[PDB]
Amino acid sequence: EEKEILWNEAKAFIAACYQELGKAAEVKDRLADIKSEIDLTGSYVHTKEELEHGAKMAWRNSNRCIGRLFWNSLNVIDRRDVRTKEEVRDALFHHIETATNNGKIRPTITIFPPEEKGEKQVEIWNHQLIRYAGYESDGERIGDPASCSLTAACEELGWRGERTDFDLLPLIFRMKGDEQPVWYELPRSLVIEVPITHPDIEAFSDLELKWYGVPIISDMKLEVGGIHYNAAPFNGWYMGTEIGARNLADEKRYDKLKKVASVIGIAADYNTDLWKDQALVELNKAVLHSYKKQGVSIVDHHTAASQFKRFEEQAEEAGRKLTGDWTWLIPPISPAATHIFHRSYDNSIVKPNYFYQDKPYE
Amino acid sequence: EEKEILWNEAKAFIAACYQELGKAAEVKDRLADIKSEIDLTGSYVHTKEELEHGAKMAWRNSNRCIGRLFWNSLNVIDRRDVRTKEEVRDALFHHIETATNNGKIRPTITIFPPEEKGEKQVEIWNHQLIRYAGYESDGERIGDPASCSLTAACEELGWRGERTDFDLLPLIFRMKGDEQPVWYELPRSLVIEVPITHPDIEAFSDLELKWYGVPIISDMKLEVGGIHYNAAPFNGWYMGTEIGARNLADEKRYDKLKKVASVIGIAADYNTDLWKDQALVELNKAVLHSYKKQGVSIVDHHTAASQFKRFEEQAEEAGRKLTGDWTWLIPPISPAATHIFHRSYDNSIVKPNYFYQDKPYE
Ligand code: HEM
Ligand code: HEM
Ligand SMILES: Nc1ccc2ccc(CNCCc3cccc(F)c3)cc2n1
Ligand SMILES: Nc1ccc2ccc(CNCCc3cccc(F)c3)cc2n1
Ligand SMILES: C[C@H](O)[C@H](O)[C@H]1CNc2nc(N)[nH]c(=O)c2N1
Ligand SMILES: C[C@H](O)[C@H](O)[C@H]1CNc2nc(N)[nH]c(=O)c2N1
Ligand SMILES: [Cl-]
Ligand SMILES: [Cl-]
Repeated sequence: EEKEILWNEAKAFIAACYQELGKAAEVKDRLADIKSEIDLTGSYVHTKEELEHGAKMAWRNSNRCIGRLFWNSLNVIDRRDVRTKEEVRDALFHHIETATNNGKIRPTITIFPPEEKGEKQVEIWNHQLIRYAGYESDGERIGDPASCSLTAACEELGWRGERTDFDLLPLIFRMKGDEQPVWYELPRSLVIEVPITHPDIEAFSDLELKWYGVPIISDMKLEVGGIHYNAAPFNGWYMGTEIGARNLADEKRYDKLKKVASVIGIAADYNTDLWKDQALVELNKAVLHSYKKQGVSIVDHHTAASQFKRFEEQAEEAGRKLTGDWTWLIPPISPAATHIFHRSYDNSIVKPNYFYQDKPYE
Repeated sequence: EEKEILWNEAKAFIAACYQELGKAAEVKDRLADIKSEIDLTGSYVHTKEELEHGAKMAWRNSNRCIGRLFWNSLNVIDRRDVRTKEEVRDALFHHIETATNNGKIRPTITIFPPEEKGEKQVEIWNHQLIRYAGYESDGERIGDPASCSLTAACEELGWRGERTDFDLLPLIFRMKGDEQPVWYELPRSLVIEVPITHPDIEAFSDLELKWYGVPIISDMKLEVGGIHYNAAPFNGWYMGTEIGARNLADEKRYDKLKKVASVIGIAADYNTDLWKDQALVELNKAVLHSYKKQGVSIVDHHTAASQFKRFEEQAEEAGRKLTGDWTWLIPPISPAATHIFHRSYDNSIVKPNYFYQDKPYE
């Protein structure tokens, strides 16, 4: 059954991929080669062209992603050759460097060897390569609550955080054959951070807020033609609301809205004053302003939605079905000011794609 | 088949309704009476108790409604007795008066005779009893674009609007047996309107914005135990975002955001300035402030969401399933600041309920 599942996905993917690459005539010979290889070995190996286009298709098919217009310019790094933890570490370090690109962020994915018999070759524990630690003890809350369980797992392994609100978590990953993951402190020279200031309100810097420049998601599985790349970190650049409306705003995250209201000089006493809404707007203006000022790529939600409209238009004229998750595509502020809010989307799952997978801690 | 459909819904409704009213023992005798009546007449007549509780249940089951906490205090007016257009007119006038209640809005429904053989007894053309007209000709846009087709239909019938941006549409409805609806101008003494001013920004009154006090939805069908009340206008009070984030903000409605930005003294040139977001917040603060100042009931979206949380809690402890439409329950501004955004809802349709129906014009 596993072999049949693999072969079916392989047939679907190779046909579609080669059609898009104008290589339709080669499909017949390639599929035969694949069928023999699966019969012989239980699996098959993608060509570099297949892997690159597959990672791109998977981004294109990500229903929840508003940034899909740029799917075809994804920078794919093939690291199926790594065998050692030093190599994995250095590949991760390299990804941070090349994706960051001095602030001019390059959308990038680094692809590690895939699962064999469902057996992982490399197992990355980080949610993102750059992420802040979180602590909770005796009612005391420090840093990012969403990082509490990973932080606790790191500290089991001999890591110790400084317990600022912005401790950088180490890289942590496990190799096939090892019972325990290893961890490495991030070289600070690789990590760009942005202090949050406001264009008009000088007092905003009193909050001493900051965020990291590049979100590099490292815990999703890339699936391409029935091959499972559980370890394949990728990045784009941030949409501002991700930071200003969620990471810094949510009560279960950094929960900064009351403090924002105070520094912008409004009362936080009455729902009818819409103080949360006003605070959200100013914090979000601050985030966009700060990233731009530092020369780190970012997009606002209006521009992002305009790009997504073009993605919809592009899909139609290319004759491809559009899929999307309305509930995630709408931005968490002024959603009705975007075209997204006013239409619907088919939420069917199409492969290649990126998928959630179980945490190895917890 | 129609009779079977009716009887099945009747059985389901009477059982549930009488359970809730502690009248479970009476179900057996009532259902027999109903079965005979359907056999004899093709239909059945609700008791006053059944009708009142049915209209309440239908509100409770409205998946898209954030205001459901107060479902049980709905004021039900039984007008199944009306036979003439003067009576219908006067009932509609009465509803406006009693619901308005000098600004202290009473949630109210007036129920007219139901469809017979799918044959309407009274057919109301208005979307709401109080609503502004809309005009479009030679590129010239006046009033509410969403009212353009009804406005045009009214003007076919000899009505003429003054062509201000806030012309009150007349009541328009058709009686069984008539080929044409009749229309009646609304007495202005019945209609409360609210001028939009801002608490801090004096210039806001330069926009000369206003809205009506009470939204009285008059084009949905109430269904109760297989009986179709196509004519049954109802009202609550507004949630502020309905006016400030949609009616006055949408590009296809009054489209006021650029003008709002100008009077609050910000540029409307760059997406990254989040000028639409800031304008939306101030316009919405203005709406809430204005209604409160005039003594007309209104709720903000934060308070409304807090009430809805209590509705969820109430449903659970009463042992009732909760149903909801996430995409409509989230407010169109700062949705992630409400608990609604962070959970999911079962969107199953449960009866009694309110339903859309085809427009008799267009
Ligand atoms: C280039 C800039 C990009 C922008 C501005 C962008 C924007 C976004 C945003 C705002 C989200 C919602 C995230 C959340 O609320 O947690 C998202 C989700 C997502 N994006 Fe993108 N994205 C970009 C690039 C990429 C790239 C390069 C990939 C992969 C190759 C990708 C795949 C996804 C996926 C899989 C999700 C869903 C994650 C989940 O379900 O939790 N995006 N994107
Ligand atoms: C008491 C104050 C009330 C508030 C604050 C409230 C709030 C809301 C809001 C904000 C909407 C969304 C409307 C839109 O975006 O177009 C809504 C929808 C709805 N409400 Fe309520 N509501 C209230 C009372 C009522 C009453 C009295 C009924 C009927 C008895 C009702 C039934 C509905 C229905 C059926 C919808 C869906 C309409 C549609 O699909 O277009 N509500 N409510
Ligand atoms: N700009 C982008 C691009 C791709 C992304 C892909 C994934 C994500 C994060 N999605 C999950 C966020 C999350 C999940 C669970 C807990 C939590 F705190 C936060 C953000 C992205 N941002
Ligand atoms: N406060 C309330 C309560 C109940 C409501 C019930 C219905 C509505 C309106 N829902 C449809 C609005 C609409 C539909 C179609 C076109 C349009 F311009 C506007 C608003 C309500 N507001
Ligand atoms: C938190 C919960 O999953 C919620 O229903 C969804 C709604 N839509 C979202 N949309 C985005 N972009 N990101 C999110 O985290 C969520 N959360
Ligand atoms: C306009 C379109 O129907 C859109 O998908 C929905 C989204 N959610 C909504 N929610 C509310 N409360 N009201 C609306 O008109 C809409 N519009
Ligand atoms: Cl993030
Ligand atoms: Cl309305």
